[PDB]
Amino acid sequence: MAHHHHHHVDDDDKMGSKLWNLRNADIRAVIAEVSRITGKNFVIDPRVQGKVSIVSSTPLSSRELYQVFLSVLQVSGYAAIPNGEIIKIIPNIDAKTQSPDLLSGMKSPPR
Repeated sequence: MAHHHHHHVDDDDKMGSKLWNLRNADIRAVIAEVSRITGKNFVIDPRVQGKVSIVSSTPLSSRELYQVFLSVLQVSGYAAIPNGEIIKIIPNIDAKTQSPDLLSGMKSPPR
């Protein structure tokens, strides 16, 4: 009615989607934080330990969020590698792919 100001950054204003401005917390807290909304399965390598804070533009949807999680890892020194239905987050600074010893096939000797 009167005193038309409204000059405060107090209003977060959830525009039908979740705003993401997190503060440096444990990486696995955030990997659970993202899976909480995304509904996705994650596999965290024991070497994945550090601080992560997802800060992004206006409210993010489930997929939108997950896309920023992929970026926050790259800043953190980690990466998410989808292993089928489960996504594995590992330290890309140490391991990006790491071809396993089970890459020799089946090896079927003729005799």
